[PDB]
Amino acid sequence: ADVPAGVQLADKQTLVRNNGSEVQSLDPHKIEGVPESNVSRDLFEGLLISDVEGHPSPGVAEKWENKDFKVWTFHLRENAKWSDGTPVTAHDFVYSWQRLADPNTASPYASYLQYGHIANIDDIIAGKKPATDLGVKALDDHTFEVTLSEPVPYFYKLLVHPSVSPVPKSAVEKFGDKWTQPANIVTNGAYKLKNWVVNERIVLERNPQYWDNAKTVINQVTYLPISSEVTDVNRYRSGEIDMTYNNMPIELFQKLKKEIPNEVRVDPYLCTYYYEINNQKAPFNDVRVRTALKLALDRDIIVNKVKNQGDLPAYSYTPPYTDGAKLVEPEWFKWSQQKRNEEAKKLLAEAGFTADKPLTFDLLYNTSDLHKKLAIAVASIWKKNLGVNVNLENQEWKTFLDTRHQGTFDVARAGWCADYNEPTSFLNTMLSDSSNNTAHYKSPAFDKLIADTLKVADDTQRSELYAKAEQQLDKDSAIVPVYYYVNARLVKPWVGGYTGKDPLDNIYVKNLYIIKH
Repeated sequence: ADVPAGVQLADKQTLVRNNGSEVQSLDPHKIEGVPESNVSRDLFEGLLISDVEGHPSPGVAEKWENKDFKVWTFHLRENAKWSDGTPVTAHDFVYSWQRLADPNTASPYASYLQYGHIANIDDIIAGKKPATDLGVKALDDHTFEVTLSEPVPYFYKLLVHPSVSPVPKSAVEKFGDKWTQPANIVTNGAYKLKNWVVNERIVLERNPQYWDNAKTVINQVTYLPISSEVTDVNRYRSGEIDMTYNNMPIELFQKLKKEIPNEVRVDPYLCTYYYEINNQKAPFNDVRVRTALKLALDRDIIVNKVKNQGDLPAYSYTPPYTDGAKLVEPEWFKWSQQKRNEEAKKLLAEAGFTADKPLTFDLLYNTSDLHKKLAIAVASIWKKNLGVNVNLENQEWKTFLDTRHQGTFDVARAGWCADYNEPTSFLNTMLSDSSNNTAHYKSPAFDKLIADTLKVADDTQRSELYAKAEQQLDKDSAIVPVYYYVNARLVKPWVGGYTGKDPLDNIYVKNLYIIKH
């Protein structure tokens, strides 16, 4: 943390943050969501980290170079250590990236190594080559060298993500799936795990071995798992919580902007809220059905009337303000809702559905006040505009994500946030073979457009290709885009160091501080 000259620090440097739900895991190779990553950034540090404004910056690597954007060499700082005092080395990175690639680990982010195009990853994921063939090596204890199969000028931007953080081999091998318990875990970020009570709290304490420990100010941070945005706001206003999670309740938000304006933080955020259709399950394998659902949803009602929190109606997967996005707004988005409704009714009528044999399906969402209220609104809208019936189903976060990977669903409430600011952070998740493809969308045309982006050495050709890949996704109605999120949350006046400038919202508690109050 960089405490401004003249700020008076509180005697007690503790923080309580709501984290939206109980985490899937604390193992960097078993996680894929925002709540998981929130805790992961305090505990495990990779090659690079985001600074307080989101810029990729030195993490365990103090400096790095690249040869033709294909061979990347990372110089690890000599004093990077784990919480047990042992050195973090390039061997840790070699083991960890191999463990991420290994199919036996079954990471949801195994494809992150495909997104960076590390040599031999496709064969490794497919079981054709052992994980030890991955294009990574330790040239010495403080030098990690990554070899890619093609030039990737933005490669280093990927490296702030939890999936490419180091994990301690000795703890993993000795304790298996209990390596992350407080008595066994070993961490290399600013914090260490103190307590973990499922569905109650995660408590982290400063890690004195952290190389940058002298600049850490907060001594203890607690992450809560509250999925009700109403309860989060209530426990923030009671004094328990210092920073809510960044999902705001429809019940209270308008009142909050009038009651505590300065605490309501609203900043750009590279995330898209959408309804994820399971493209492999009939009748959702029919484009007419998916297009009808996409067109009949009234984004103006949802975004401006039922939610009204500053979000922008969406017509694509990649947010249009992602660095490198130059998207073509489709003609259907400019039409009137009535015109979209008739086209939708027409397509479902064409698909075989009638008043006596209507389309009925499930709408799965993770337990939440906000998602439940939006799903009820969406159900009413679809009922009124298209005559379809939906059965709402809530599931807790960890179970919800497993369901989407299993494909045991029809339509699911979804949100994707960028992991690095470049359109492929979104687009790569729709590749046929992506470990993140919960839409179960498989388009050889889409795959080809993205493969072609690194075969050119020009930004304009790349942007044009991303635009066409989005048009392909749209023509197939792989998803139902709803809105581009804003990052809205409450933060107490005494929490310093939170700019809201990072569109990825990669917060590190090591950068915050509590002002005397």
